[PDB]
Amino acid sequence: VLSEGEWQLVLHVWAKVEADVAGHGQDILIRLFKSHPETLEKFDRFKHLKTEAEMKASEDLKKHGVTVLTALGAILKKKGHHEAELKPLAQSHATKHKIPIKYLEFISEAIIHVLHSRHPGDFGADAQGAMNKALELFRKDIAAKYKELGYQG
Ligand code: HEM
Repeated sequence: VLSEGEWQLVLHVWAKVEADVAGHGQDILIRLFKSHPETLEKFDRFKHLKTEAEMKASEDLKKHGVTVLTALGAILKKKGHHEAELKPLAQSHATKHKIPIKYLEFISEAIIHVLHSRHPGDFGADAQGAMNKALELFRKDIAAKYKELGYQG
């Protein structure tokens, strides 16, 4: 678990993301899709995309990015008390979307990359560590629901 001081560093860095949710969301998805191409194949909605230029021009992609980051931001602000908001996402991703837990690890690495590139010399190592912990908490809990259903993969 995180300490109050660590949760503060997490929510403080999330304030930068909320200033431009659509922007940070577009950068995250593209970094994920370009770095791990297998993840894009999981989206029937976006699989027609082939180049970064095409991904950059898609308004629908940004629309879903905002949907995703909005849901994530709501979870982080619960400071660990996310049981209710994590259940439906675990059910939908494990059984309907067929998303491996490993992909959750990928998306977590994409967030740290975006924050550093977009905020040069403004994303501290202390904050990076706090964000790491919050994301690992989220993952551990997700995997617990996945295992229950019979997935966890
Ligand atoms: C921080 C990570 C994640 C969050 C908070 C998140 C959140 C969401 C939300 C809110 C939706 C909307 C309704 C639903 O639950 O089905 C959704 C849909 C979906 N998610 Fe995620 N997701 C995450 C990671 C992933 C990853 C890693 C993949 C794939 C590699 C993925 C694939 C999908 C797909 C395929 C859908 C439906 C897209 C569509 O056709 O509209 N998600 N996700």
